Amino acid sequence: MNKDIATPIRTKEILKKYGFSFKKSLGQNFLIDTNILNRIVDHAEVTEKTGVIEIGPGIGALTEQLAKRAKKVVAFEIDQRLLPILKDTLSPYENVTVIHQDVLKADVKSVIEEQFQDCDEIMVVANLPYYVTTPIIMKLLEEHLPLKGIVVMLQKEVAERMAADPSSKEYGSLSIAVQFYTEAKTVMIVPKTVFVPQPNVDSAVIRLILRDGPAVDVENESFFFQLIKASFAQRRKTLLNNLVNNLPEGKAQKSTIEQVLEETNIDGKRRGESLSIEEFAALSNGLYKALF
Ligand SMILES: C[S@@+](CC[C@H](N)C(=O)[O-])C[C@H]1O[C@@H](n2cnc3c(N)ncnc32)[C@H](O)[C@@H]1O
Repeated sequence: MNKDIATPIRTKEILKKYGFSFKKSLGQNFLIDTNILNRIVDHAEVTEKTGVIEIGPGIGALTEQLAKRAKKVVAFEIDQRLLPILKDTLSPYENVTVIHQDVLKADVKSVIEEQFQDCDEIMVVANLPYYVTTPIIMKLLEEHLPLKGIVVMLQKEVAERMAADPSSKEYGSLSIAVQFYTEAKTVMIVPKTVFVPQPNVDSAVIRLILRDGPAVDVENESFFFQLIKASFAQRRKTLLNNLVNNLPEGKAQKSTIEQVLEETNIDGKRRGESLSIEEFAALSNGLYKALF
């Protein structure tokens, strides 16, 4: 409780024992609020059922809280300087494995196979480094990993885009990408005062529950995502305009794109940002057949 890593004094004591200096280049902002940490663990429903992938353990503030509930925790940490610290701070916990490696170069599926054979369910729970929040989430989702869900702390503005409702000004290609694979919900907003050092931007905790199969039925995922990106490329322009200018087929096959919009009952004159994920799926299947 009060003796845990994540108290302001305890955190400082550790950092001082090792003379640790933060690297803003690695998004190092450590949690020093045990109620926040416990809250995150609650939102991830971590029990003895659960094997947990943690990204960016730091000096172990969240790791410790996860370790008390989970069957097993594996934590990827990029900073070699933290490794001896974690060995010390997490010495009371025998269910923790730290792997020294940038999560973006890891083969997470192999790690899951090797480490979590005895777990009923796998969660990702993490206070993410803000400089690569979106790459990390995209990697985890793109690779169809056998996860129940992902609960992470990240920039507020990023959570808001991930979880965006279609009426939200934050609705975008990122909303669609996340919501294709998951049900997304921003569950907490956290002040800057619960970290050391305090971050420059606001923070939030988002909860992503992996869907049993994709949200919509599309012929071709690759094509679907490129279409999404082309459609949102300029906020104020028509969907047609965006497609002509952003699909490489756009300026070669414009008439075919106009025919498909007509055939799928989607007014080109609407903005791309008006389209729901279902309309995007319909448009994508129609275009994929025509385009190819
Ligand atoms: C925001 S801090 C959070 C630390 C700790 N989880 C906490 O809440 O106190 C981010 C952590 O991610 C680590 N990190 C940064 N980039 C990384 C990457 N690509 N892969 C794995 N860890 C990374 C940092 O070294 C740092 O420990």
